[PDB]
Amino acid sequence: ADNLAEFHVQNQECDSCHTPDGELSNDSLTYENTQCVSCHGTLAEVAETTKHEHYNAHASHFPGEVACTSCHSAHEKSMVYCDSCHSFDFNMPYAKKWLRDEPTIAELAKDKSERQAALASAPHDTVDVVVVGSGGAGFSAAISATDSGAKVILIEKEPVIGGNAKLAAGGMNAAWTDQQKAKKITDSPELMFEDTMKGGQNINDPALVKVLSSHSKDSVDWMTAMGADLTDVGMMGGASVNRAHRPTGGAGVGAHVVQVLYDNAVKRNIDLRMNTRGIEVLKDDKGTVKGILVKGMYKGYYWVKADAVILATGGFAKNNERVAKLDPSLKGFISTNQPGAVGDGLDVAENAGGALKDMQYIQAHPTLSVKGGVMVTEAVRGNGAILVNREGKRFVNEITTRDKASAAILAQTGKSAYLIFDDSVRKSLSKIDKYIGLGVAPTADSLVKLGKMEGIDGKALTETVARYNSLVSSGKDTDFERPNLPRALNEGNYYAIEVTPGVHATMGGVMIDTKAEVMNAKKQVIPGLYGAGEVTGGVHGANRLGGNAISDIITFGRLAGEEAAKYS
Ligand SMILES: Cc1cc2nc3c(=O)[nH]c(=O)nc-3n(C[C@H](O)[C@H](O)[C@@H](O)COP(=O)(O)OP(=O)(O)OC[C@H]3O[C@@H](n4cnc5c(N)ncnc54)[C@H](O)[C@@H]3O)c2cc1C
Ligand code: HEM
Ligand code: HEM
Ligand code: HEM
Ligand code: HEM
Ligand SMILES: O=C(O)/C=C/C(=O)O
Ligand code: NA
Repeated sequence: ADNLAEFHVQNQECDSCHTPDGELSNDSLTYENTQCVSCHGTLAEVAETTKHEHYNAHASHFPGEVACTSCHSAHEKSMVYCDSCHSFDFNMPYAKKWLRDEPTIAELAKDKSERQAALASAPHDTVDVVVVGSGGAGFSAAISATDSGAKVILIEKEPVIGGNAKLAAGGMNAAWTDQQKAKKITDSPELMFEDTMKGGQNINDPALVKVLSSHSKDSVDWMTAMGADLTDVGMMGGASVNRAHRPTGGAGVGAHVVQVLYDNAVKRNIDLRMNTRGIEVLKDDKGTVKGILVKGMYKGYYWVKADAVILATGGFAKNNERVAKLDPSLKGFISTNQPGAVGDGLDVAENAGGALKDMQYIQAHPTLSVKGGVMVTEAVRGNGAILVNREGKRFVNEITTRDKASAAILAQTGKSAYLIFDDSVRKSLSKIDKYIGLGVAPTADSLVKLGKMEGIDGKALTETVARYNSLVSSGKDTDFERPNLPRALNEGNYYAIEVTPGVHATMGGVMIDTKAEVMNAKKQVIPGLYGAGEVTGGVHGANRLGGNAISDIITFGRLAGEEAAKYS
């Protein structure tokens, strides 16, 4: 057969997958995926039949309920979603090579005829607020507006939920929490504010950083009340004390937080629509929001009538063409992001009158795996690992800010470096076992053997770790001034991960005030329009601190939903 439907119709009727009249149920293909499951079982049941030692197409780190049609189309060949970041040996029936080529908002102006027909029709739905984006900020806004009495519709352009938020690892920053007190840590919102402004080179808007520090504990409390585990508290770069909260044992914070938000949305019966892209914010004759035009992949264009729209579409770090026009030093670099993080949300905000700010400030994460092409958490360094070059020496304070750490690594021989750690560091952070499972953390029982395996001077490496452990014992790094030295690298076996910088976060975006309202270039509010999360600018200034984006998306998403519900 040439496609999956052709295979099935040799022995089945059309109504085995379709509704009685044949129309597609909705853009999430709810009815159709329910029929796949009726014969094959749930995704976890299918996964029992497709196990590999270290990977499985049907049992991954993605949260929520991943629809079968995310990867299996019926009437045409289709792509494996995991191929956008990995290259596992798969043999999916009727597959084609991964390729993402989404039309821009400007190119969609070519659908003049279909769009005018949709806008001439009745609105498909009439609600109070529409939220665009199913990342951490969007789910937070949808839940808080619903809890404040508003009727919401939440839309997502991709086939799966979570955006970049589901990939987060290192933690969520907050001060002075009950969780910090239980681990004997002393902190304050004032200290988090001061670290944040200094880390951003004082470019941040101080009123928005005051919202970030002062609401941080309340956001950790709100997530914990909904069922999240934020009890493990570690250190990230540029922080005075440990404040990055994540699950017990050092597991990833992102997939966990997104799964909690999704379960809480399902409990409240929130209308969530996949494969549905927001295209154009609609405004009335007085300049206030009246609704939004959307494009469903399977059902086409339609509009929703509403008093408020909350844009929560994330950043644009996957789009290297746009990144290079703003910061040419990052042209041609690989990215840590999901395939849809290209900035179309910024285009929608500008078309509605919103102004942008700080667009030139873009962050490279210092440690992407050279072998796997995926981000390696900064929590590996925070829990104790060091960085060495090909000559086997340390060369930088490993917990400095990301701008300085990326530059340092690029200055070394081969433009890459190695994370080095032992079993004491491995057992303190369970996320490290995920890098061992991916095959990007080679190990040996001596540093001479490990240096030979990877191309690092072995004698120098051995001497480097001995000296570092001596610095840890005395309490002061006289070589690179690293201010926190948590563990000596001397238990069990040794591990190396080859790393280099990659494009990771865009600190600029739509201009918002402290109530999350979007403003134009004259600094006037656009009534009914809100923004929250990485789509906004002014919170992180010239360099974001690790742990501060998960904090931002919960705080500003929650505030935007409450403000939009009150606006009504
Ligand atoms: C690998 C990785 C690890 C990270 N680790 C951490 C961590 O440990 N700590 C931390 O502080 N931050 C971390 N970050 C940053 C953090 O995950 C991001 O800032 C993300 O949390 C921002 O969330 P968001 O809700 O604004 O956007 P996202 O989570 O990116 O979600 C936005 C959603 O909007 C959808 N969308 C876009 N345009 C449209 C449209 N027109 N119509 C409909 N839907 C649309 C996108 O497809 C996406 O699903 C990490 C980022 C990455 C990529
Ligand atoms: C979009 C919906 C569905 C998806 C994604 C899906 C998935 C698949 C795939 C990937 C195959 C393997 C094809 C090949 O070997 O070339 C398959 C085969 C098969 N499917 Fe489906 N399926 C769907 C709907 C259904 C339904 C509704 C039924 C039953 C009424 C069904 C019953 C079967 C059977 C009997 C086989 C042959 C192998 C076996 O006996 O398990 N499928 N399906
Ligand atoms: C001869 C039998 C069938 C007929 C006549 C038929 C008809 C159609 C049509 C006309 C569409 C597009 C509708 C639109 O654009 O609005 C469609 C899409 C679709 N059909 Fe079928 N269908 C048949 C069998 C099946 C089978 C056996 C399956 C599943 C195994 C299936 C699953 C789907 C799905 C998931 C879609 C959405 C797009 C895609 O994945 O290709 N159909 N079908
Ligand atoms: C419940 C939802 C789904 C069903 C019922 C389904 C069905 C199937 C079936 C019947 C097979 C063939 C297994 C065999 O050889 O015995 C298969 C293979 C495969 N499917 Fe799915 N699928 C689902 C969701 C997905 C999703 C979401 C993805 C991608 C993330 C995916 C990607 C693949 C791949 C890559 C293979 C080949 C696996 C390998 O080579 O190890 N499927 N699927
Ligand atoms: C359904 C699709 C996918 C599958 C089956 C898959 C599979 C895996 C596997 C087997 C690992 C090693 C650790 C583990 O066993 O969980 C891993 C790690 C990782 N994957 Fe994926 N992956 C998928 C999609 C993606 C995509 C699209 C991205 C990036 C946007 C991504 C980003 C990462 C990262 C950053 C890691 C490092 C470890 C961690 O952060 O937990 N994955 N993945
Ligand atoms: O886990 C990391 O390294 C990412 C943290 C962040 O981008 O804030
Ligand atoms: Na931003």
